[PDB]
Amino acid sequence: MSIEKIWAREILDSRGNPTVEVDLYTAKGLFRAAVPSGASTGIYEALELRDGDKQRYLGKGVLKAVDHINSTIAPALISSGLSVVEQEKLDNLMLELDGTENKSKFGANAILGVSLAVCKAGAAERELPLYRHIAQLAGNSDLILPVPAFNVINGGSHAGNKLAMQEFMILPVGAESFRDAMRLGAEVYHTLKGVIKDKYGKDATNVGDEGGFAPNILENSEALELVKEAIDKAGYTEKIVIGMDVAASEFYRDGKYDLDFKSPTDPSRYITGDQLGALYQDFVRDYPVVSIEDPFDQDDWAAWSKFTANVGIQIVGDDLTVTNPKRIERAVEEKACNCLLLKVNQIGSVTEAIQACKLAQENGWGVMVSHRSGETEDTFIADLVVGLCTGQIKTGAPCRSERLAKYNQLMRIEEELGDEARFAGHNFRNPSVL
Amino acid sequence: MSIEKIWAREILDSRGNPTVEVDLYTAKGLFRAAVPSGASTGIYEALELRDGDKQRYLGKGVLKAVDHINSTIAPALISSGLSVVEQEKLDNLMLELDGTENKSKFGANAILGVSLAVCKAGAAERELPLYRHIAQLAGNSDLILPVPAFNVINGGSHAGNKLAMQEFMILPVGAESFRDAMRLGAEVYHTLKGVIKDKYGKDATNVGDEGGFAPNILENSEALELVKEAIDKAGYTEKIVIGMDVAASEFYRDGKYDLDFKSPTDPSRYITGDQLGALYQDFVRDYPVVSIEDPFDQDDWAAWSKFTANVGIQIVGDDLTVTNPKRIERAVEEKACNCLLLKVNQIGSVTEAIQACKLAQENGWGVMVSHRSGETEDTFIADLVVGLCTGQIKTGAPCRSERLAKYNQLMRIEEELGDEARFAGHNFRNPSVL
Ligand SMILES: [Cl-]
Ligand SMILES: [Cl-]
Ligand SMILES: [Mg+2]
Ligand SMILES: [Mg+2]
Repeated sequence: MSIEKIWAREILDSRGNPTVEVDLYTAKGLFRAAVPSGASTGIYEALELRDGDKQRYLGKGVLKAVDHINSTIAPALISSGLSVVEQEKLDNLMLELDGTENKSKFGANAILGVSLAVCKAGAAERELPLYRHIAQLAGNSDLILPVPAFNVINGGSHAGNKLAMQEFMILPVGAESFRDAMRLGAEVYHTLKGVIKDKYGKDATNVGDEGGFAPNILENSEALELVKEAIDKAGYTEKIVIGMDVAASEFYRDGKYDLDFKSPTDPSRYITGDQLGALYQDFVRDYPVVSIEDPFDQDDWAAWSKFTANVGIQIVGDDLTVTNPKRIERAVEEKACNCLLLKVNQIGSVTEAIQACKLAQENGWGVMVSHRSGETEDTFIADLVVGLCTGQIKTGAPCRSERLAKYNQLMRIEEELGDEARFAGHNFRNPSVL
Repeated sequence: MSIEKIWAREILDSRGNPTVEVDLYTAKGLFRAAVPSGASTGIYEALELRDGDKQRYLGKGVLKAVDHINSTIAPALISSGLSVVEQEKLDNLMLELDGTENKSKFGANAILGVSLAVCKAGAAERELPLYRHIAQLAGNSDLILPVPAFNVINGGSHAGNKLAMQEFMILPVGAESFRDAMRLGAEVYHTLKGVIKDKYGKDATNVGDEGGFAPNILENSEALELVKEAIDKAGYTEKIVIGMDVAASEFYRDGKYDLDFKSPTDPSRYITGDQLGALYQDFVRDYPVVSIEDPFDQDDWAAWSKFTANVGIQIVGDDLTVTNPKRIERAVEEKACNCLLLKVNQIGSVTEAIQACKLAQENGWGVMVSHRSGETEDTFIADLVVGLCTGQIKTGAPCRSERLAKYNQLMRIEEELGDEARFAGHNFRNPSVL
């Protein structure tokens, strides 16, 4: 039925920075959701609203976004009399009320927070589990549990090591179930900790923002060997496969790519995108690498299209698609990649995230639901990846509970589905065949 | 009313290790609670039950504890027809079915999981928030919000550095509210990150299990100077004081203490308890140290009593008391300390945890509700510290959401209390005066 009350507030995300949380009240009770960390800048992605008061949290407060929800958005959604099940009606109503392209008036963080609470409220109004309600919102009926991608080795701008490539992930594609995929990822993560401890010292086992280790490693080959070693030490050689998030936009320097970018700028090491693909092909031929994210710059479309047709593995767009539908339309016709990274807070609403996913799915693309580096204890994307039938989610290492809360919820979803549960397994790119 | 169903399962904690989760159903719905990591061996404390299957999670599985809940504990509590408000009855009934003193048959994790879920369900049966139901179980009426103690610098066993003492904490005693205390902690925490990255390098900024930093330093005095420097640069010298957990059992050897342990062994550097107390005295005099946990070994009673009687600061028992009433009785008699650390899973029952807290407060002790090194997304202890009117809690750095979940939940309790909300402030040791 109607929305009776909406109250928002400030909370701290997994890094100690402010973010938006929204309580939405209907007749059925309280429905709470929180928003992961995004960017208040950028041409394409929707922008979170930050206060900018440097005395307070060094300008990262979200008091203005919280106020936009409580004072302006709440009375508008209450007056509409719309049922909480009408997800697209409510999301479009807040889109026009904001009236901007990138949601810059209220902030993508303010709009998403209400949109997520609406969906949870509409799921209980439907007497459905959240993942089921999302599936009906997306026109799906056969549900699937995704293959998790655990960030276990970090580099690039994320860590103090000279390692240029951002994320080295593990995919338990050979697991019996999702709960079994957790045991595989967790045991390999614990094995990797001992490998790093013995090889690099006891001080090298502390973790980054999403729970992965950051040993002072120069070259990515040793990162892949390190992961490869831990998989084999744990005894899961053919059950677990490696995925990569290069984030090559971070070290695109002077037209070339600098995988020694923590150094004083020096022309001596930078190589061309063509030569970068040769290292990738050597990565793919030497290592079980099935997925590479941001292999080139967000505007170096020539190398992107040239790499996708040349290769057969999954190439996922993060910085070049920014969950932006019109940018995705370009990458389709340009065949720059074959997989979409779905950061719901980069687009700002549940409706637009569903349509962005279905847009990629109708074009034979894969989709990978993604966390943010700044997360909360919210577990919405766990139900999201099940209802969207995406088949693949990355939401951190099996360490730090802003990551495990999603993984734990996916295990609860599998247990609830029971015999109707399907694990994507080796079909994480196209789970619609199971 | 009667319990309809109790279903237990295995989830991953913040380190990636399995732990117990319990779903309890009544006519008012589902009530969920997860257990933090405890200990499986120990002479005094309640013991968690581990599977021991070295092939599965390296023996860390809790399938046996889960089976004890689903097969044995659940049928008996439902058969009793006891109302879920009867916390003491249901906890007692589980204590006798287990039949052992340290909860070693069913496991302290199995018994606590049910006990927590019973408490959340009892609060809804009373149509009260959880913290207010805990207050009525403890015989309290006027609630208090605690001063947070944020772990910020780490040494001891769980750190790769040379630093002997375990934790260095910050306490925003001068804050205006709990929410302001979260702002002060986060701003100092982020400030110290900058001071560490500038002095020790960008690779020294990663975090341990509790969310704090662990730079490679040997002198405990340097750690205190680091924290003091971060407090001053944030501009909060007036408002933030320092607490310590030395965890002296870790470097207690034959009859001395080795502050250069986790190093090549040399008994010549060993220092006596008097020498260690003199080092503490210089800390209190040179730094705003207001609290010291485990200053001496778990059985060095003479050092405890002598140091407590010759000092004015708070002296916290952790390994000394292990949340055990008989150990607390001896600690009160010999005046070994003046503050109890309350780890709920170290005692294994809500009813007994309330007893252990009311025993300490009756003797003029302070109480500090505590997290564990392995936490979950559960937030029970946030409502617990408020309901027990304890005035102080340590549940991590303002980093990693297994820590922020309690801190955010305390912020929610503060705004729900409205004008009735009181911040312990400078009376965190004796909040009853407010
Ligand atoms: Cl990110
Ligand atoms: Cl602990
Ligand atoms: Mg990325
Ligand atoms: Mg301790």
